[PDB]
Amino acid sequence: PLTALSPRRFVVLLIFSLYSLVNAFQWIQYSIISNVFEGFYGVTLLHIDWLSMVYMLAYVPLIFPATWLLDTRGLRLTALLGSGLNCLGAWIKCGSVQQHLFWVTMLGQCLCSVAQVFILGLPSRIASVWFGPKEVSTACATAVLGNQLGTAVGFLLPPVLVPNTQNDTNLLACNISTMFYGTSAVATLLFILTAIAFKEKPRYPPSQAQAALQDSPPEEYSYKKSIRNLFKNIPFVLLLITYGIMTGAFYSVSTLLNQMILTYYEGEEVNAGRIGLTLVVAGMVGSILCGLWLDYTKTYKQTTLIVYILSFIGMVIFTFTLDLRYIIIVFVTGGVLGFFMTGYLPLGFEFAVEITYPESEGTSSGLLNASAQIFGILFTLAQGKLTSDYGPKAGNIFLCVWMFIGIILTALIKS
Ligand SMILES: CC(C)CCC[C@@H](C)[C@H]1CC[C@H]2[C@@H]3CC=C4C[C@@H](OC(=O)CCC(=O)O)CC[C@]4(C)[C@H]3CC[C@]12C
Ligand SMILES: CC(C)CCC[C@@H](C)[C@H]1CC[C@H]2[C@@H]3CC=C4C[C@@H](OC(=O)CCC(=O)O)CC[C@]4(C)[C@H]3CC[C@]12C
Ligand SMILES: CC(C)CCC[C@@H](C)[C@H]1CC[C@H]2[C@@H]3CC=C4C[C@@H](OC(=O)CCC(=O)O)CC[C@]4(C)[C@H]3CC[C@]12C
Ligand SMILES: C[N+](C)(C)CCO
Repeated sequence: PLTALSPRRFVVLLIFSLYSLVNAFQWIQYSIISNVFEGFYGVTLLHIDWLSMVYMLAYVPLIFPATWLLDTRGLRLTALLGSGLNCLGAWIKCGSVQQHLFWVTMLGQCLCSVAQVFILGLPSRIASVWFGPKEVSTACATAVLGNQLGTAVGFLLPPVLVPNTQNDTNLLACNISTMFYGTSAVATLLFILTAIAFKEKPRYPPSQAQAALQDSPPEEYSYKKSIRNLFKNIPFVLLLITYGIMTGAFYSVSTLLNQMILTYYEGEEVNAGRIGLTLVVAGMVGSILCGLWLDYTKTYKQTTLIVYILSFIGMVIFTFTLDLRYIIIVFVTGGVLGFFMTGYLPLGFEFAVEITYPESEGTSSGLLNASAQIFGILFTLAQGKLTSDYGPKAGNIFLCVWMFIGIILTALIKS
């Protein structure tokens, strides 16, 4: 066949990497300053925990219908739906600047959650469709890095944008409205860019594989059968459990970092945001380094076990060092912990893709993400309860025990 590369692909990626960013910024914006919103709305921290967890709750059941819609309708419809849903959720958030309108913020968060189901699975498909064989890996990696950067921006900005001025309600409302207006304007702009430039497919397949895929007639795939076949493979089940445990621990830590820091350090929301940003940035660095190191080594189990062990060590040291009352210690421990845990995720995802090579990669990715969402919900609930009742240390020890169980499971994996 005939294959060629078009410049538009870059734009198609860039816009995505932008509107996948904003969604991430909206996932944690409430959690990082959860105390401020708790004071403003007169609600409990469980409300902010649910604001964080609605992403997982919505993603869990809608992953497979979204995959079917993407496979049948195409990429353009999925991108349009994601961008429009994100923009609409932000606009709904704009109308939630009243102390008695928490439900409006909840509705906006639900809309962003529904957008996430379309947003999350895009990277691999966009990279395959629009980029060549020597750039597909780079395109997917930079898309995931854009999502991670959005998470980091959500960690960093809100603490500074909205100071905890509980004394005056007008100033807090003004700051919240300003943040919501900025986010909604950015989301609407990115939706306009997606509607204008996000083409369904390039004129020529970027690579021979994409040309063959286009030439080959579409064939229906039974997602239920694929899931049933995948569940048979015990090693895949173990890898799924371990990846879910790791991702859920990361999500719970991200959600409850504000509470953990506020328990010991008072009036340090900006420092908490900086700690989260350092954690996520070190996570990206570790992800890149681990990906390249895995590509060079060709070993999929020893690296996974070592990374899991180091992540558990980081979690334990963070737990036993957070109470020392030194912010530098918290910065360092969070940085190393995030490095290890966030670098684990790409390794586990690639291992799952490789081990299940006969099976469809999309179904495996969807199952991995669903397990991560469920584990994150459970871990966030348990750790929040423990922190509220017994303090951060109890929930941190619970997470450490879960990480040790994950190490055991990873050791039991065979391949
Ligand atoms: C990781 C462990 C602890 C939990 C794993 C749970 C999964 C087995 C769940 C999570 C999401 C579920 C899915 C959520 C939504 C749907 C769509 C649903 O669609 C229909 O009702 C029509 C299907 C058809 O077209 O035949 C079918 C079941 C399915 C795939 C579910 C099958 C079971 C899944 C994969
Ligand atoms: C559209 C899709 C994404 C699903 C949307 C589901 C949410 C709207 C639901 C799921 C779980 C619900 C929460 C489950 C439990 C609680 C605790 C509940 O707390 C109490 O009743 C006691 C409060 C106190 O301690 O004073 C308040 C409602 C809330 C936050 C619920 C609010 C609505 C939530 C977030
Ligand atoms: C695989 C799953 C099912 C394991 C679940 C285990 C949990 C039930 C464990 C994990 C961490 C434990 C907690 C770790 C630390 C403490 C502090 C402990 O504090 C005390 O009152 C005694 C010690 C002291 O004096 O400080 C009370 C029990 C508690 C909350 C533990 C209760 C039981 C927990 C939640
Ligand atoms: C993918 N996020 C980290 C943005 C949300 C998880 O529920």
